Amino acid sequence: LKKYTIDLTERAEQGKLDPVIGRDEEIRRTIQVLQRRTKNNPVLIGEPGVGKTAIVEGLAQRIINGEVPEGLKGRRVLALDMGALVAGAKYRGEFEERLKGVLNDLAKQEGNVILFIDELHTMAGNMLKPALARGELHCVGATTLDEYRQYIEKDAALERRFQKVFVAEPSVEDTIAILRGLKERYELHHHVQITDPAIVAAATLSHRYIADRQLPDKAIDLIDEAASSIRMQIDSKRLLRNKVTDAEIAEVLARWTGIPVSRMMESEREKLLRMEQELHHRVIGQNEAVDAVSNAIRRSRAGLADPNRPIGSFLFLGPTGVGKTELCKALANFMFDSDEAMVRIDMSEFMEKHSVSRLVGAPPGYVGYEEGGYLTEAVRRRPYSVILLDEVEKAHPDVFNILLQVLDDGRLTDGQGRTVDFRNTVVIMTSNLGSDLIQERFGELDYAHMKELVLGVVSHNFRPEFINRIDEVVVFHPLGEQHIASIAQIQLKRLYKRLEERGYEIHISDEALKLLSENGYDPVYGARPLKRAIQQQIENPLAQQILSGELVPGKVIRLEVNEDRIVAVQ
Amino acid sequence: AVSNAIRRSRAGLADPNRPIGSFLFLGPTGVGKTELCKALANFMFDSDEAMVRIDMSEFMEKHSVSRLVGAPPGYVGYEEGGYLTEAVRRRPYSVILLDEVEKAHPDVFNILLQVLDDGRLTDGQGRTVDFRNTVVIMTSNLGSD
Ligand SMILES: Nc1ncnc2c1ncn2[C@@H]1O[C@H](COP(=O)(O)OP(=O)(O)OP(O)(O)=S)[C@@H](O)[C@H]1O
Ligand SMILES: Nc1ncnc2c1ncn2[C@@H]1O[C@H](COP(=O)(O)OP(=O)(O)OP(O)(O)=S)[C@@H](O)[C@H]1O
Ligand SMILES: Nc1ncnc2c1ncn2[C@@H]1O[C@H](COP(=O)(O)OP(=O)(O)OP(O)(O)=S)[C@@H](O)[C@H]1O
Repeated sequence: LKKYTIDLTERAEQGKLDPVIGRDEEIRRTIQVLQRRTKNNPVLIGEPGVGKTAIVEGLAQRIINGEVPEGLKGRRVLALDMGALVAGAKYRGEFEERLKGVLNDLAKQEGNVILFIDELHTMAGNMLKPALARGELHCVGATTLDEYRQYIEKDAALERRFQKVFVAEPSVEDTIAILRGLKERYELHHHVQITDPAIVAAATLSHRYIADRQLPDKAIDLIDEAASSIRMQIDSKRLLRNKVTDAEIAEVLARWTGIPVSRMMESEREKLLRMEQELHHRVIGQNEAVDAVSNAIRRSRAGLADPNRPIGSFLFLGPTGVGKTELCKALANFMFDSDEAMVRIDMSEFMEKHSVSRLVGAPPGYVGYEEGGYLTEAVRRRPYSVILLDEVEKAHPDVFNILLQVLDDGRLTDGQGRTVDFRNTVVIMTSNLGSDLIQERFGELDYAHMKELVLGVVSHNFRPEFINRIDEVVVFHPLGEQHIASIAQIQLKRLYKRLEERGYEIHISDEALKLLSENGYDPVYGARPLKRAIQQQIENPLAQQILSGELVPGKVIRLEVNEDRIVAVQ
Repeated sequence: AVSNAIRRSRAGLADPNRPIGSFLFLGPTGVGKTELCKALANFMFDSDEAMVRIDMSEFMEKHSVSRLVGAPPGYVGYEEGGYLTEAVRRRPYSVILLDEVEKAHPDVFNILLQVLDDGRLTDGQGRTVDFRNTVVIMTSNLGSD
């Protein structure tokens, strides 16, 4: 009744509404739907964040400013609150006398009140249905595109009374103009200086890095949060910024989606040129693999990466034991500081056609639909990741197609329908396909010979549609004598750290490191023979003296050599 | 010949019982099949991503059909519609890219006959959807050799 004078036009009269910009064809349709004699009820429908509550706040800022037609001049936009009409309506028929007491004194103005039911689908609200049809209330609803479907589309006699005046998500060029007219609201709440580089590069950066939101709600937020970060650094304890710049926008996105465009200029760019030194600390050999990996991480940090495809999509073809999933563990240890920070997926677990429903999730109406699948879910959670599709050698095209879109255009949709973007991820696919051809025919193949053998899967798979998408087919060579002599003192260095925590300190001999480098050398089995020679020649002799109290903690366990048999003595 | 079906019918002067264009884009790899669906969607709607791109990701299954048309009534994903059906109810004039359509199950085409001739695909909820104004492109890789 008169507990409801909720005047959205006096909020616009007192300057308490944000200025709306450039939706002059959805307001012009909102106006002209509101000016017809039967069911003048527009419904600003559209995705969340798009700008459809802030069209009625641009009606209210045009009605109060006289940019409307002169039959709509001097109206009143009134935001009807569903919550305030149902609150306290405990007794029977209190809500109906409350709503009729609204409908009565909407009629007393004789059509000079434009009602605004924001979040229209909340209309307890059973009885407006005849008055909405005659044009007795001018009722701008503004519900989303999925909440109109599951409430108002269910009442098929109620969605007749409403004209959807669909509010499309604006472009980047329409969001920069939206943002150039809104920054004086955020330059004045935060007392900062949002510069025009921080607006062109906040509707650009959020329009590409953000996919879970709309368009006008992402760029506007970034600037809202970069300004509240600058005001934080203005206050808390020239050199300081009074000014939101385009680098401050990227810092707000770097810690919100993974990696910025601009935080690099100090010591991260030093350790990106030191990447092949940092990756060779754990993957010795395979310069052609470490260079092809580190170039793709440099191509993205320089902003040079194709923004539609992933950062890098590699196929790691080689023999066994040569470091194909050691590179992907040394890559994720480089950029995420943990080996188990890949989205690693052993491809050998899905040998069936039904096993492709665990990477994308079950379709609507099945078990495990509501849980997604752990490729698209683990990438929707953390969008900048490394995806290890380890041991990628299956005989099913249905499970391979999934990667037809991950690697080209960088998208892959849930069973739930949510499209997950892979354009910021590094997809690595380490199979074993040139194995008996890299070993024998090594030299001047230049990935043109083992790539025929990954091409020639086409009796089953590896369709040329798929190899055309992967960015680097990578040559992994077998390990030589000098390589496994240096994977020795990696796995040896990895063993003393397993013993300092026990409290035992080991010195290695210069021949004991030469025994494992000649006993654990096998050309066909890579570096796992050395990984087994250590756990057979120097760890089983250690454990019969670590258990048996023969080796006290603290004294230096000298790994001397007996008659070609490594002995642990203190 | 994709700017001839949108040229026959801008206001609509094609057959008004079948879509604006139904195209199979057959070819080798890397030739521009999916790029024509992003240069046409950029021409009509001023954005490459302004088409209904259904990759045939998980379309081989024995029921992925309910992914792009919707679950049956009373099932778990029922109230969220289907991917193809809701995107054309929401905007009837779109481009629909069906990427690598041969990599889908034959049960996918058995509901995709209804959009190609009748121009109208009923869904799992049970409402009929006008595809008579959309452009349905099916890129595929058959005949590549
Ligand atoms: N054309 C515009 N001009 C100025 N600000 C805009 C414009 N469109 C959107 N905004 C701003 O975008 C933000 C969110 O938009 P809203 O319209 O309030 O929410 P919405 O789009 O209605 O989505 P909801 O959550 O379903 S109400 C607000 O800060 C608005 O001021
Ligand atoms: N080039 C290398 N540099 C350092 N360690 C290596 C190298 N190659 C193998 N290793 C070691 O051997 C193991 C790695 O084997 P993986 O590389 O995971 O198997 P793969 O080489 O990828 O081939 P597979 O059997 O087809 S998975 C780990 O213990 C690594 O420490
Ligand atoms: N005719 C063309 N004109 C311009 N760019 C092209 C053309 N053909 C291919 N390209 C480029 O090649 C890339 C991949 O080609 P796409 O057309 O996307 O894939 P496709 O040609 O449809 O074939 P697939 O793998 O079977 S889906 C595109 O991103 C373009 O950059």
